[PDB]
Amino acid sequence: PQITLWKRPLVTIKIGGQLKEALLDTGADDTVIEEMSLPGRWKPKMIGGIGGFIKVRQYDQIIIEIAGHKAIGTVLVGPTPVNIIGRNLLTQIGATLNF
Amino acid sequence: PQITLWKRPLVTIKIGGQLKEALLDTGADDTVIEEMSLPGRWKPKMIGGIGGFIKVRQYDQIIIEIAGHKAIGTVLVGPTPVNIIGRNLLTQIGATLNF
Ligand SMILES: CC(C)c1nc(CN(C)C(=O)N[C@H](C(=O)N[C@@H](Cc2ccccc2)C[C@H](O)[C@H](Cc2ccccc2)NC(=O)OCc2cncs2)C(C)C)cs1
Ligand code: NA
Ligand code: NA
Repeated sequence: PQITLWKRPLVTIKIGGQLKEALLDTGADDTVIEEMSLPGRWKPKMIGGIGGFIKVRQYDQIIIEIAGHKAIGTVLVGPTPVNIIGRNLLTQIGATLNF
Repeated sequence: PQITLWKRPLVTIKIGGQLKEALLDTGADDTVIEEMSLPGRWKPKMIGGIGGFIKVRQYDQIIIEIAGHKAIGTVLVGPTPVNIIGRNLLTQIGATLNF
């Protein structure tokens, strides 16, 4: 598919047995998901955005479907106002930026 | 070009006649450049993301070249951690996401 950028590039994702909306974000190294009760072990992490750092929980080998494309990798869970799909997962679904 | 996402999608920009490196960022509504001297009039604004808000200088109708492509639009200047080209200018250069 092709997604234009006139509006936020939001797609449906499936994670943890739940459907959510998330932003395909070429400017994010990592994938940040809103607070959700994922099972199993995690590692504390802090990640930085434009206004400073927040605390998140790092979960590895998490299965996530992005716009119908299966992916598996690390997901950072914490208090974000928007779910962000970063390059660690965008590469797995073969996403490019084109102009 | 077609840009893949195994590395950050950094390109060279020209702004105010000066070369800089910036990130092509589909998860950003706006374009935010590090503190610099820039010709044009500006007004104070705040912009937010992960971590909260920062104070910036809003410059409208600024000429910028992004990887060799021309855009003319709003540039926010302030203490961003990285130079970000957001959707307001990615649309101008005809960028899309594809997978
Ligand atoms: C839900 C609602 C609040 C929203 N508002 C928006 C519109 N807004 C404010 C933004 O687009 N704001 C932008 C932004 O930070 N976007 C973000 C998504 C977001 C949006 C709103 C609230 C929280 C996160 C998404 C952006 O790709 C930023 C860009 C960035 C890159 C490196 C360093 C600093 C920043 N990426 C990150 O947040 O993580 C970046 C990581 C840091 N180092 C490597 S990757 C820019 C202005 C920079 C979208 S959703
Ligand atoms: Na959708
Ligand atoms: Na860095």
